[PDB]
Amino acid sequence: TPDVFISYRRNSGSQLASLLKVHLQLHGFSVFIDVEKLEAGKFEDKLIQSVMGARNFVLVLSPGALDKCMQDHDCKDWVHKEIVTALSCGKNIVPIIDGFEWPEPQVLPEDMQAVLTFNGIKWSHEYQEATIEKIIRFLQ
Amino acid sequence: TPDVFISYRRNSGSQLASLLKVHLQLHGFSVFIDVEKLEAGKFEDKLIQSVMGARNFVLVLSPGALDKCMQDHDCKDWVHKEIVTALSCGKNIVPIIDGFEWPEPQVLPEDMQAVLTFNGIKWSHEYQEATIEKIIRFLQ
Repeated sequence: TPDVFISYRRNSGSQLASLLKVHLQLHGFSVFIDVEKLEAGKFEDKLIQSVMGARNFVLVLSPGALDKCMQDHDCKDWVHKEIVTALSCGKNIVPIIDGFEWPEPQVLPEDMQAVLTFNGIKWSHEYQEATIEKIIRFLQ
Repeated sequence: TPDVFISYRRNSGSQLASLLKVHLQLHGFSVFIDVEKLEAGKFEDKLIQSVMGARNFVLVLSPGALDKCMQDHDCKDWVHKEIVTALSCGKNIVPIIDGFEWPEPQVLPEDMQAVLTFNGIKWSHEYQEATIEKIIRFLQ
């Protein structure tokens, strides 16, 4: 059972999410990222189960990463779904900010507005080792 | 003296460049990337010497990565200068393609058109371990 789930937006956060996975694994964490560990079966169920299994929920906030959550009242966007699961389960949520513009909470669906109240970590290209160190400090 | 120099465009390939650095270091290669190894002094001298010192020249071709070299006739662009140094020294050049559109040689400065004759490796987000294994096979 992975200790860390990485939630990310494919068109903008795939490289940072993979970088996070490598570093966190190096430091002994079991990491779930879809390209490595999502296997056979119905992916909606499997992805929600993988969020529930992981104590830590790492959210890659690349530019525009929550755009597709906006107006997603039916909760059909996969990132929206992962965030709501992490919130409902009381996970240790750790946003990673990489060029992200913080939206006002009221443009997001009410069931995920609480994600903006968690302390985030700013990915520093120039100080990557220290960024990783900070993430590890935040993980449980 | 590091075995691998990583040349990349900061605005678009920083994440992939750092992902490549970590993976290659984990496989025992000594890697030069500016944010970790460029130290004090006049940076234009140091970066040229660093290209000269590394047997392998890993070129991160993220989207539009050569745009700033086009019509850079006085060769003031840093990626342009790094490529020219790699070609001039006959380094083992290994282009990494990630959403890159191959330009026609006419649009590039004459002293770097030869970079388009080297066999490149396509970055696959879904098959990253295989991509890394292929890069390692290309390295000397």
